[PDB]
Amino acid sequence: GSKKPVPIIACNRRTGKCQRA
Amino acid sequence: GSKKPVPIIACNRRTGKCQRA
Repeated sequence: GSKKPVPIIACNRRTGKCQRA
Repeated sequence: GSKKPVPIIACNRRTGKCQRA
């Protein structure tokens, strides 16, 4: 999670964290 | 878009699609 290459975010199966694209 | 290995979904940067984990 640093820049916003896309509007819609996306989460992942780790510990509860998402990001852009 | 077939199996849900995780509750929180994630939208990829393509054309407006998401998935689980």
